[PDB]
This record gives sequence, C-alpha cells and structure tokens, in this order.
Amino acid sequence: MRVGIPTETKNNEFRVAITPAGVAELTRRGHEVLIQAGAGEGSAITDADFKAAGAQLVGTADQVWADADLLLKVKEPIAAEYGRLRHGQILFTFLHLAASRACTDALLDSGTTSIAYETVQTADGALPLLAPMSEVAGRLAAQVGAYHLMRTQGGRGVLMGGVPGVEPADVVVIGAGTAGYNAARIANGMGATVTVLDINIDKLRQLDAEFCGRIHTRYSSAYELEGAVKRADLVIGAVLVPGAKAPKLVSNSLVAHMKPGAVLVDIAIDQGGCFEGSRPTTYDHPTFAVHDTLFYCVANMPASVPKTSTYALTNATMPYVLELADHGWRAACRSNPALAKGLSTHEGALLSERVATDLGVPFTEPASVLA
Amino acid sequence: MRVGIPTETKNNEFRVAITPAGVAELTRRGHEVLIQAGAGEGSAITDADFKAAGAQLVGTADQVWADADLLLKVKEPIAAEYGRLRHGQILFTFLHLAASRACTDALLDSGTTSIAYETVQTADGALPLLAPMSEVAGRLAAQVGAYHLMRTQGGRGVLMGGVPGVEPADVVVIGAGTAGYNAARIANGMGATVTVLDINIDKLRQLDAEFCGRIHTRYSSAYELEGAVKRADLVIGAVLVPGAKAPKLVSNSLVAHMKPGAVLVDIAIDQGGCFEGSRPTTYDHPTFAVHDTLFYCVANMPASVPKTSTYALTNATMPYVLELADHGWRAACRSNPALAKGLSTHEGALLSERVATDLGVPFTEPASVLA
Amino acid sequence: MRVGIPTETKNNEFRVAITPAGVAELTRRGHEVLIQAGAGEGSAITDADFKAAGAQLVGTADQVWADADLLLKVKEPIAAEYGRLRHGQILFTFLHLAASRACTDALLDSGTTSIAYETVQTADGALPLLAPMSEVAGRLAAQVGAYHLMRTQGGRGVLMGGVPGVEPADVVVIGAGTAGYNAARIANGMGATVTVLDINIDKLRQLDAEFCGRIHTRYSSAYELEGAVKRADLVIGAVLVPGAKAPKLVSNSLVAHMKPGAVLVDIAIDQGGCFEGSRPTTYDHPTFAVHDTLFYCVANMPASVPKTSTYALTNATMPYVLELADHGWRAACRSNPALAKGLSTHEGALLSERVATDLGVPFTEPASVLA
Amino acid sequence: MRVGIPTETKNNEFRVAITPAGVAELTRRGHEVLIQAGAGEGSAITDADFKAAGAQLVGTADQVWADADLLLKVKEPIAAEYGRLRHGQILFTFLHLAASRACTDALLDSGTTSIAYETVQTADGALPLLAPMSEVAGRLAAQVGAYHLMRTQGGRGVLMGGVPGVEPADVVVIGAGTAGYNAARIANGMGATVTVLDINIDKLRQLDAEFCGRIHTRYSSAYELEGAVKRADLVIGAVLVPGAKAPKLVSNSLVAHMKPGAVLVDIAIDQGGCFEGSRPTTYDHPTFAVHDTLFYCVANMPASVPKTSTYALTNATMPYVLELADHGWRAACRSNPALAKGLSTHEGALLSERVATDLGVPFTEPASVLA
Amino acid sequence: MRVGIPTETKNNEFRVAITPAGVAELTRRGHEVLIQAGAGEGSAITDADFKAAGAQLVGTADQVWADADLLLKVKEPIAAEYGRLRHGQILFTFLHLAASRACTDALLDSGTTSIAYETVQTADGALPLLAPMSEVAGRLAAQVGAYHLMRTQGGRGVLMGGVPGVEPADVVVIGAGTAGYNAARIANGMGATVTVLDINIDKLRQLDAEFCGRIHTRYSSAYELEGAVKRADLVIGAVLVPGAKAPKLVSNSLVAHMKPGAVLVDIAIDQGGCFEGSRPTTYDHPTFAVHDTLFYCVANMPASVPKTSTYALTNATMPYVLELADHGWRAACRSNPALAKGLSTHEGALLSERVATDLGVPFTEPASVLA
Repeated sequence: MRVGIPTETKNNEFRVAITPAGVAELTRRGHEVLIQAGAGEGSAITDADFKAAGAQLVGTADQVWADADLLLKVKEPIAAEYGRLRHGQILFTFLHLAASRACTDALLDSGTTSIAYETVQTADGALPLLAPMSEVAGRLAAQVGAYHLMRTQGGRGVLMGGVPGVEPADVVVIGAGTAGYNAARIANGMGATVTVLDINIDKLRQLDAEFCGRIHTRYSSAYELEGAVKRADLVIGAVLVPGAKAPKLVSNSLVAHMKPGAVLVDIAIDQGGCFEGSRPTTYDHPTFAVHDTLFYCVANMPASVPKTSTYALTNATMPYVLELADHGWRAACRSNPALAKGLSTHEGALLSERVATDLGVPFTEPASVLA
Repeated sequence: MRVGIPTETKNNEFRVAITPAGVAELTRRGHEVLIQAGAGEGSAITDADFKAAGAQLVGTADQVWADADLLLKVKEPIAAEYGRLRHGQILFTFLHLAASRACTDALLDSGTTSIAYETVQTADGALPLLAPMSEVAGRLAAQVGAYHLMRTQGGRGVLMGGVPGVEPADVVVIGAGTAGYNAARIANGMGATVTVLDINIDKLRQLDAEFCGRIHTRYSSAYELEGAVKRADLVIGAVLVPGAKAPKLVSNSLVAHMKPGAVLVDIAIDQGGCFEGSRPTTYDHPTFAVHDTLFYCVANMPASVPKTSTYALTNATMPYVLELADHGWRAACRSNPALAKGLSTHEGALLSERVATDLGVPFTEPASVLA
Repeated sequence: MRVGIPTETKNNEFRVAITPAGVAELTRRGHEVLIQAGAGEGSAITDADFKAAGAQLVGTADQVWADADLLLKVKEPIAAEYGRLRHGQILFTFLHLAASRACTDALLDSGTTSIAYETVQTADGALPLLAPMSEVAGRLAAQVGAYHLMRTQGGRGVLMGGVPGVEPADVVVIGAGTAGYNAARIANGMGATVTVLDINIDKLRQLDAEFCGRIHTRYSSAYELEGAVKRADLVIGAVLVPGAKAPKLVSNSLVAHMKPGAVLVDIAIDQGGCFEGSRPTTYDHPTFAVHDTLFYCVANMPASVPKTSTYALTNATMPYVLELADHGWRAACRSNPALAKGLSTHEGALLSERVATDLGVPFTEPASVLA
Repeated sequence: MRVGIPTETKNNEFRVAITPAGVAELTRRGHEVLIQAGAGEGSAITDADFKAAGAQLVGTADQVWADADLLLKVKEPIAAEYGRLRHGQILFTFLHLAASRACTDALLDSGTTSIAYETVQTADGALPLLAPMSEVAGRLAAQVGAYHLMRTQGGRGVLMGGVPGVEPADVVVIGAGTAGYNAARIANGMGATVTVLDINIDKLRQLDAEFCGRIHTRYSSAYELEGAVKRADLVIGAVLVPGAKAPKLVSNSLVAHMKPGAVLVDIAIDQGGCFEGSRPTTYDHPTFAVHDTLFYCVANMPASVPKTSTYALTNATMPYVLELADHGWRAACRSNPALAKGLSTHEGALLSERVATDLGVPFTEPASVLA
Repeated sequence: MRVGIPTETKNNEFRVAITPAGVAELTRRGHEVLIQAGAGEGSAITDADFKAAGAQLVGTADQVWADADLLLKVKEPIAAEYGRLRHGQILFTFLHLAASRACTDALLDSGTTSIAYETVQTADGALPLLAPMSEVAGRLAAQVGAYHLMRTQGGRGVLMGGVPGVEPADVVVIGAGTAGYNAARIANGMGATVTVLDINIDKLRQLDAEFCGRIHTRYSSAYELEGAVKRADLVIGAVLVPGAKAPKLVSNSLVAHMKPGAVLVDIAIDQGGCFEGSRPTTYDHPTFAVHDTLFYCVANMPASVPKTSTYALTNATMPYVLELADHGWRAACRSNPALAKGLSTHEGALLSERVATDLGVPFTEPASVLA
C-alpha cells in the first residue's frame, strides 16, 4: 500500500501530516511514501530530511492525490482540492464536517472513504488526536497573553512576573482540562499569580496537588467567576467542550467592568469561543477592542508553532497510520474501535450521527459498511 | 520646596517619574507636588489617583517646569523642552549626556543643576537605579523571544516548552548578570531548556545553586559560545557593560551558521548592542532579517511594560528623591556619596569626567562645587 | 577555671545556658562545670544527660554562684539574685541593661564583670547571638498566627492554606531581615499567600530569588503598606532594628480599617513593638482586642520552644564560652573584638556607651580597663 | 420551590449551609431563599452579603423551618429543634443517625423526608461531601499539633522546623488518605520531618512521587508503627474508616513508651478515635494527659475555621442542592444514585440499612419509596 | 611566545592541561600551541579536535618540553621528567612541593620558573583553581558511596533512596564547604536523608535556605558528631583545610561503634585524610575494612571523570594562562597578585614561605625577584 502527503494549501496552515520518523516507520514496513516537494518547509522539515528517511518526493499535488491509497492531511480539503478526491482512497485528517455542508457534499459525492482525527475516541472517552493540540494551545495562550499585555500592543502594560517589590500580573484561567492546566502551568512559570476556575473539584484537587500552594483554585460559580475576572490582568478561556459548542461564560457586560487594558485569550475560538464578545481573528490582525479590553481570538492557533505541533500531532496519529497502512480501512476499523468512531464517509454514505442529524439531512449508516 | 513631574514627551515612552506612593510620601513631609494633567496615563495611573495622594494637577508643561524646584523625569530633555530648562532648578532623570552634545550644551547653557539616574553609584559599585530596568529587560526578553519564535512572525516556529514527547526550545543566554539571570529564569519557567554563558564562574555557581540542575551553565570561551549559539532556537544578548559600550560577542559569520528561523534578542541595544548585526528598532517594526535569522532590537524596552517599570524605577529613586526635597542638592550630595556620583551639571559647569573627556572638550570640575 | 550554670528563675523562662555538648567540650579542655540540679528540665535535658557529659551536679543556686568563675545564664539577674553577684566573677547572658535601672546598679555595686549576649558584634555588624533567637521567633510567629486565626480563638476563622477550590489566608510580613524571612518561609510552607514589605530592595531581591515567584515582595511605602495591611488576614511585625526602639509602622487608625478577626503578631514586642496598639502579653493571656482585630504580643517568645532555642542559642555562644574559659575575660576580649563589644560592667565601671547615654548618668569608660 | 437556612444552634458550630454564591445560583433559577438573620456571622458572612445575593432575611428560626420546602443545615437537628420538623419538607444535613436514637425517632415521628451529607456516595465509592471536611481536618491537625508542642502548652517544646544547626520535629502521620495526605503536606511545609504509615503501598507510592524524597513513607505493620511512634514528637491519627468505627492503632501501653511531652492529635475523634486513650474534648479544654504525653481530641474540628469550611462544604453540596431545588427529592434521587444513597427518612420509614441494623429495630425500606 | 602541553605520565592521571576551547583562544591571540600526540585521549579529546582548533601536534614528550616557553600540566613532574626541566621556561601545574623534597630539588636545580595552581589566591582568600576540583570530588563522593553500599561490594546493602514504604539511607556529610555542599546535594538528589555537620553556622544557614527543610543541618560538636556518625549508613569526610593538614574528626574507636557495613568516604585523603583510619588507596583496590566498616580513600579522585574535570580545571586556569602567554611571568605577576601567590620557583630560588619553612631549609625570597 502507498501513502501520500500533500502540502497544506490553507492560508497560514504550516503543519504537515507526517515527519521523517513516520516516514521511516512506514518504509521499514515496506509501504511507499509519496510526499509533495516542499510540504515540510513550514515546519522546518526539508525535502532532504524526508528523502533520507525513505520518502519519494513528487513535484505536484495532483500526483500525490492520484497514486496514494492512503492520503494524510492536517486540515480539511479546501475548495480547490475537491476535484482531487477519489473513489478507492482513504483520507485521514481533521474534517469538522458539521461546519461545512460544501465539504461534506464533495466527500460523499466522490465516494471517498474518510476518517476524522477529531472523532477518534478511546473506550474511556478520551480524544487522543485532539489532546496534543490542546496542550499546544494552552501553552501558547500564556505566551500570547503575556506579549499582548504590553502597552505597545494596547494592553494594560504589566509584566507577567513583576519584579522584586512590584506586583506580578493577575491571571485567571477558566477551565481545568488539558488546555487550562497547560496555560496555568506556563503563566505560573512566567511568575504571574494564577487562579483557575472549574466546577469539577477533583480537577481542582489535581491542580492543587501538583503545584502545592502555587496555583490557586476556585470553584466556578457565576458569582465567583465575576469576582475573579473583575480583578484580572489576563483571562484565558480554556473551556473546550469535546465536540459541542462551548458555553459563553464571560458576558460583554462583565467585560465592561474589567480593568482598562486587560486582555482576554479565547482558546475555544475554533468551535465557537467562550466569551460572548468572541469572534475569530487572523495572524496579521490578531486582536480587537471590546469596551477598553483587548480580545485575542486567533483561529487555528497550534499552526503558529508548526515545528512543535506537527510532531505533537503526528506522534499521536502514527499508530493509527500504521494500522491503516498495514491492514486497510475495514479491518483496521474492525480491530480498533477508536478508529471506527472516526469513520465519516464511504462511497456516498455519511457514517457520523452527530453530523447527519446536525447538517440537515443525509442520514446515518451506523457501520455495517463493515460487512 | 516644590516638586514637579511633567508628562514624558518622547514617543513611545509611557513611564512617569513618580507614583501616588511617592506623592504621598512627599506631601506628608510637607512638600508640594506638581503633576502635569495626564502624566500617568501611559502607566495606568489616573489624575484622580494622583489627586487622592495629595498632588496638585496642572494643565500645561510650562507651568510644571517654571514653579518646580526639583524636576523629576524618566528620559532626557528633548529638543522641544530645551527652552524650559531653568537656573535654580534641580533636574533628576536618565541623562546619557555622552550620547548627545546638543543635550549637554542645553544643560550647561541654562545653568541648570542636573543629576543622572544612571551614574548614581553605591560604595560597592552597584548602580541601584539601573538594576530594576535590567530586571524588567531580562524578563521581557524571554517573552518577546518566545512570541517571535512563532512561524507567524518569521521565526522557526517552536514552542518554548515543547509538549510531552516533543523537544522544547533550546535557549542560550549570554551574560549572567541581573539581566541574564532574569532572562534565564523566565525562559526556564516557560519550559525551555536554558544554557547561560559567562566568563565569571562564581556567577555561574550562583545560577547552578539556585536552580539545582535545571539551568545549564557554560564557561564562555569563544569556542564554547559558537558551539552553543549554533544549536540555539533563541539567543538572548544580556551582556550589559555598566557604563562602557558592550562587546560584540556574536559575529555575522556566526549568525550565518545558525538554524534558519532562530531569533536573537539584544537587550544591550541601548548602549550599543552586543551582536555585530545589531541596530536599534522600533515598536511597530521590531525585527529584521540577518542571514535567515530574525533580530529583535527594540530600544528602550522597559517602556513597553510601563505599569511595572514606573513602579520598579520610582521605588528605587524614592529615597534619593526624598533626600533631595528635604535638604536641597548640596548637602544631599554632601551626605550621600552615591547621589554625588550622579552630579552632572551645575551653573554652566560639567561635573562628569567620563562625559567631559568623551564629549570632546568642556572639562571637569570635580565637585568642590560643594564648597 | 570553673564554669557554672544555674536554673533560670524568671517565670516561664524554660531554657538553660549550656547543653551536654557544651559541657563535654569544656570538660575535655579540663574545666570544671557546675550545674544546678534540675537546670535542664524545661529544655528536656535531664541531670543524667549532664552528668554523663562530665558535669558536676550541685543542689542549690547559692553553691553555683559562689564557686563559679564564669557564670552562664540565659536571662538577666532577677531581684532575688542580686545578692548572689560577686566580684571576681564573669557573668555572660542577655542583659538589656537599658531596660533596668535596678539591674544596672546591682551589677555595678557588686563589682561583677559582665558581658551581654545581645551586643556581641562581628566586624560586619552582625549580632550572632541574637540571630538564632530571631530565627526561632520568625518561625514561631507563623505558627501562633495560624492557630489564633481560628474562630474558636477569636480570629476570623480562615485556614492558612485553604483547601482546593477555596482561598488561602492572606499573610503580610513586615520586614525582610532574619525574622521576617523565617516567618515568610513558614507561612508560605503552610500554604498561605505571603507578601513581605521592606524598604531595602536588595532584601526583596533575595526573597524573590529564593522562592522564585512564590513569596510576593512589595516596596514598603506607607501607601503600599496600608494597602497590604487592609487586605490581610494575618500580619506579622518583624522589623527588629539592631539595638534601638523599633518604629511604629501600623497605626491604630489603620487597624480600625482591617477585616474583623484579623490577627497581628508582634515579634518586635521585646524592645518596644512595631504596632502602635502593641503591649507585652503573657503565655496564659496571650492576645487582646484592638478594634475588632486580635493582637498577639507575647514577650520572650523563643522560651516557649526551649528544646529548640536552648540548642540554637548555646551553639552560637559556645565558641565565646570556650574563649573566656580558656583565657579569662581580658585577653579573650583583647583577642576578640566581637566579644569586647559585649563588655558591660567591671569593678563598678559601666562600659557601654548606649546604656550610659541612655540610663541617665553613670558614664562610660571605653575599654582601657584592658590595660 | 422555597429553600431555607437556619442559624446553626449547636454550641461552637460556626458554619452555615449556604454562601451568597449559592444563594445567587438558586435565585437566578427562580427559587426563594429564606435565611435566618445572623446565620452567616460565625463564618464572617453578613446579612448584607446574603441580601445582595438575593436572599430574604427572616427574623426567627421557626419562620425558616415552617415556610421552607428544602431545609439546609450543617449539623443534625438538636433537642430544641425536634418541635420544628415537618411533613412535606426535605432536610439535607450531616445526620449521623447511628449515634442518636433520639434524633432518629424525632425524624420518623414527624414524617420528614431527610437526606444525609455523609452517605452521599458516587459510583466509585467516594464520599464527596465528607472529602472537603477531611482536607480541612488534615490541614488543621498540623497547625494545632505545632501549637501544642510548645512547653507553654504542656508539650515537649520543639519547634516544627527547627532552625539551622538544630533538629526539626519528628512527625508521624498514620493514614495516607485525604486527611493524612493533607496533614503530612502542611507538617512538611512547616519544616518538620514527616513519616506517613499506611498498609496501602499504592497510597505510599503517590506520596513518594508527589514530594520526591521529602515525605518519608513506611509500611504500616504493628512493629513498624511501634518503632515510628516511639521516636515521634507529634503523632497525627488520620485513619478515617469510611462509615465504620476506626481501628485503635495506638494503645496506652505504647503511649507509656513515648517521649515525655509528645503530642498526639486524633482527627478520627468524631467516629470513635484511633488511639486507645482517645476521648472527645472541647475547644476551651482541648487537651489532656495520658502518661506524660498530651492528647488533642477536639470534636468537630472543621468548625473552628468556618470561613474556610463553610465554602469547602457548600461548594461540594451546591450541585446536589440545585438538583433537589429544581426537581424535588424523588426524581432528584431517581436521576442521581449518589443522592439516593443519602436517603435516610421519609414519612415515618427508615431508609438506611447500616442504621436500621445498627440502631436496634425499625427495619429498612430499600428505596421503593421511589414508586 | 609558545605554549606546550605534554601527555600526563603519572599512572591513572587521565586529564590534560588544555582543551580545544583554550587552544583556540591562544591561537587567536597569535601564540603557537604545541600538544603531544595523544595528550587528550584520557579525557576523550582527539588529536583531530586539537588540530581543528589550531594546535600543532608533536610526536614526542621531549619536543614539547624543549620548544615551549610556557609549559602547562595537571600534575607535578615525575621522576622520569626531571631531566626535561629547563632554564627560561615557565611551568604551571599542581605542584604540592611540600610533599616532595625530590621534586622541589629538581625544580631549583634546573632553574625553572614555576607557578602552582594550588596557591593561586584571590584578595578574598578564595583558591579559584582548587574550587572546581572540590566540586568534582564532592559530587563523586556521593556516587562512589552509593555504589559501595551494595552488599555485593561489602557494604551494608541499602539503596540510597529506599523505595516507597522502606527507609532511605542515612547519610552524614562532615563539612559544609564547596565539597560538602556538593556531596550533600547529590546524596539528597539520590533520595537519601542527609545531615551536614559544620562549626560554621552561617554555612549551615546557607544550606538550610537552599534546600528549605530537605537537607538537615547540625552544629558540629564532638558530642553531636558522634551521635550522627553512629547512626549513619554512609559518612563523607569533606573537611578540606585549604593548605594545612586536615583534622582527624572520626576516631577508630568511634568507627568501632558504627553499624556493620557502613561506608566512609574520605574526600580529604590527598592532604592527609580526616578519618583516623584513613590511608590512600588505588582505583583497582579502592576500599578496605576497619572494624566491620568499609573505608573508601582513593587518591586523586577528580582524575576518574576526566572529561568533566579537564574542562572544570582548564576553564578556571584559562584567564591565567592567557595573561602569562601575553605578558610573560613577571608583569603577569606584577599585574595580578592572585597569580603572584602562586610563584614557587625561579632560577634556583624558592619563593614560597609555607614550603621553605616546612621543607627543611632552603629559605624564602619574598618576591623581589620582581625587580
């Protein structure tokens, strides 16, 4: 079986769906790896690095998409790529079909068999392909917040960690999951005083243990949330609902009461955001004002640290990549129920319940497509 | 005696030379404090805050400059201000007279008696009024470095701390003084692996103790420095030679050998920089390319976190301010040798030898202006 | 030469001026050590422990006082002991002659040559026999503060460290010398959020490095001190000026604005206190109300942990004791300038300037008593 | 539906069963919250604070008890209160029906439907409403032990953390559950050397990892326990068996071999104690002697830090309170099996097996009262 | 001026007196560096590494010795090398002339001008060239002790850190200087419980601060030392008397009371040892019994980690090496009093007081040889 990786075509997407390490593993199992020349450049992986590990470099996208039995991507197929989708081809990538009827149509139209990173789910309910992205975004949030708190960028102009004799920044992190833990850890390391809000006290218990006294924790009643946000220099919204909408926890009237220059970072912005004033922004125009505060809501944040996030994602996808390549999609899916939860599309059929219901019509077919 | 504080007029200087804390102290001792309406805004100190503490708010610059016996500033007098300099007036601020013959001429012409923050020196050779700006700079450097490391900003695209399974950034800090210690500490807090280089082993011993194994230390031979810089994702230049010009420790050919996308932050940029390719940049155009790497050389960096730096500076100046207001300049200088080392100008006389020699002519008069 | 240690007679003084370790040292050098039977009991040192180390147990106080050439105590001679003072006898203890007209007269009268622990001072200005007592007091202050913050004792009823989800206590420590450092450390260890205030930024810099972010530091302007105190659940006064009287840093009006039930602990109570409402209390009636707040001002605090303080004090005194035993007082004092600073009394003469120049007349006689 | 909270009547019970945060939640869901004036005083919550959050302040206890559909308390109804129990009313508090036949009678007699905090149990066997009381207790134990270790209180007179050069206290904690973990953590924070004993090595592994070497762990054989206890200055009994009686792990003959002045704190006192010599004490007479050691056995310890323990408890109860208020008891109990395990009384029937079987007769009625 | 480095000839001396780093610095200032082929192999530095940095490789010892103006070594000249000593040549190495009249004779005879690493001393009394060897020795002592504590090696058979539920090893370190601090640090990191003894309480204070509670400190009376030693699984003797003979602090009768299998490591073995039973051993026969305990007394311990210790040493020597190379010996010595302290020999004259008045006759000549 033949495996192909095209350059990501979306604007400001710098990741690639495989690294030399992954190339090496597939090659040693006798699969052939076709990589579009230039595909790893945004992530600082050169064509030489890919060649060294056994890949065949190929000049054009067209030639990757025709030719590959398994196609690995990072983002969903873009308009210009709809034409390339094929019949006897397994496509594995972030799909988010619910957010694009156009995309879903193109997939079932071409009769492509597709599997979504975001709905691969282990028996304990974990989504192992999203987890690494949440780690990245959590850690990033602390960094971008710190920078945008400079007066020079419109922020209140406080240094994260103060200096001896002077108060550090007061940071609140809403949500104690993977993203929230990671944002808290990095803000803390920068010397800010950090309080995390959650309604799950066991999650707060973990945070309390891990840092002894250092990271403060507070039970997240609306009343305690208001009080904390009112005093914050930096607020990080990190309530990521696995596959739903993400609740709006901070209202515009509450922001109207924050200190002038405070900054709010919405890690939940893909999938809806969790401040009410939230709206997706771009790399060149990352922030905008809401009543005297600064909002930072860049969509698709993990893409800004591609050397890190390419490895983070492909380390997690690798085992699943290997199973597909060795066994083909049915079989791999029969052997591995986590994988099967990821099945989305096969020869015109829509296999996802949340998507079928949600995206107007088509209608499910459970998985019985696994005869 | 009357004490006046004007808005800083240099662009992108957001600090102010007093806080309410200081205002209250001066009032309690029966001095009158004159503050230019709006002076504290960049530092998020309102007129009301200043009023509350006992200050008299004044509508124009001219009114503060005439009226004040002791005039407190952050930066040196700008061209537009030369007109306001007076005869029986003590001016206390960062002067950097060596950098400007125009400024020095305006000072001795007007016969004003001036004391420089940056040459106030205690018996042990410390410069207590620069130290807090070095703390700010060092901590800032790590944050700006981390941010500009994003692909989105032209950097290699690596997250400071990595995420589990993925390597963190390799950060090297050149110089183990106040600035370098602080850079190292914040970068280490963000999860990066950090190596600091210095020729003073005792300073390396302190860093080793403070962090147990965590912060690596290396003796700074040219050979060792080249080796460490060649591997770095992030390099911080923190060699601040206290009143001289700062050695050029990273050469352009050495930068030609660094990883593509590496970022170099030069905290030594005021006073000359310590990379060969260094050149002062501005807040809106902070970086530029040198051979495939990105240089960050923003002058006057402490000014971008004005809420923090105003307090860090004014807490350090306050005891000198109080001694001046209570006793007048001679006497304060006779009592306090550290303050005396700051004496620059009095009634046309230039009192600083480093300056007099350096600045072509005028010629010293030691201090016997203290009859 | 013969060394004697009487039981401490002042009430609730539980320490003893030597341990078996010290007795053994003295014995090995061929001195005779006379100990009043029962002397070590408050400090959980039994007569058998003393005997095992070479001491001679002796039934009565009188027999220790006559017979000993060098007399070691912890506190000053009490009224009932004035009769026991002798002429060819060195007395070494905490004296505080300043505080007792009567005591000074007694010592002069009897012609006793006496050396005070608290004015023994090294070339660098350290007071090495007081330091261990400040360590003890600092650590104790946090313990007592925690306890009296219980509602059951009259305090506002907050646990030092909170529990997950709930705020810890807000603790401010005024003073960053040895006592303040130690109080802050233990408070922090208990999980409280701790801020220390001081006017010496270098001491704030040490505290900041030692705990990375963990212990907050604030420059001690009255303005800043008032803000910190108003928010505090526990305030610990730890400004011990070397040998003067201790400034009053918290006013009664200030206390009237504090949270009801807040507790204030004045470690500076011996030697004056540093709150205005402060007044010496005793172990059985340790606290008293001041406007809805609770003050804790127990005098002589190190005595409440005698097993620790006995050792702390006597480890510090030991080398001075050995010098005096081996060489007699002059010679010991000529050899050792730190010891000579402790000289207080000899053959009717008063040898201390601060005390002569404070306790009305007698008049100094510098030290020339060392012919 | 209408929710009522009476002042706590039991002597030295300072908590209150709701906070403003909880009142706010209930109010926004359109429920009526009746609070007896003064109810929050012990916990430093004013009637103003309650009224701001939407509460109806009510002058008498009887006014709350009639009028309230759901009645929230902290402790069991006392003698004086039995008259107030009603038919169509849900009572939610700490019951301990096992320990009072009288109580139980009153409950079934008045036909009140009551649910007990301490039997609410999640599928995994956790008792989430007891947990926060354990955390408080464990943390408290370390503070009270420290205090009573002073000679002034009868203890042997050692400071928890020692001071440089002098040994710290030897603390042993029996039991590695939530209370044990929290006592050990605070004791260690105060600088003492801490050993914890348990028969569950997994729990010892967690302590080991959490503090790296810092907290010592020892397997709890009687032999090993004997050895540890004999050397300890402070012993904390923290073995809280779920809802049974708590084993007697330290016998009186063993205490006879302990160091004079050692202090033993029994957190397991409510529910029986775990020292043989243990006996409930009160806040004004907290300790008593057992062979030259000091026992501390204050019942109801969490009440002494009411500001902390009120929030800790009510954060944990809140989501149950909301389910009851919104759904009524049947339905809430159908919906939520953890709640159901708490069911103790309804219209004369006794619903708890452990109490039916243990409190002589009445006899169970499983839960079928949920028709 | 030309600089030569011979292979070290002493058995089991693996270090070399320069690294590539050093070669490069020298070369850049226009000095030619002669290195004997093979010199760096013991320290894992190849001839290629040295060549790449500018060195001239030379086949024979004789050729380096004749030809070099400045000769750099690690150890003192051995018998077989006496013949190679020259007239107009500066020799810079560890000499320890007091330990060998033969060696001293050879140096004076040949008229060589020699400077000892061990007596280079800075104004503050530091010996900067021994310090790094003390760091190495202290760190090594913990490793070797841990190893020989296995039964397999004759030790008591305890693991340094224990495992959960099982006691770790009890380690005592005598001496709180650079070596003892480093031994303490590593032992602690291995999980052992560590007590350090010293007479200097300030040194104990530093250790207490640095590790919070973690590393125990005890005042070093004989009485206290005995108690500590009796209980120890491992004792490390770390009292390095700067240039004297090192006190014998552990007696053979004391070792007779230690636990069977205990191991004692004497870092002070070069220079005399600090245990009574101590006796220099060799790498292949490293240990020996003294009453049921194991002594470990390998001479010249830093030589066993030559990759580490070459760098540690040559980093410290480098600035001195550059001053000599650039200025010649007189002048370097006149500019640099620390260097002048090292002067030992010139043209038949013996220039060291301690050595002359210790090594029978010759007689000093202060330094007047600097005309």
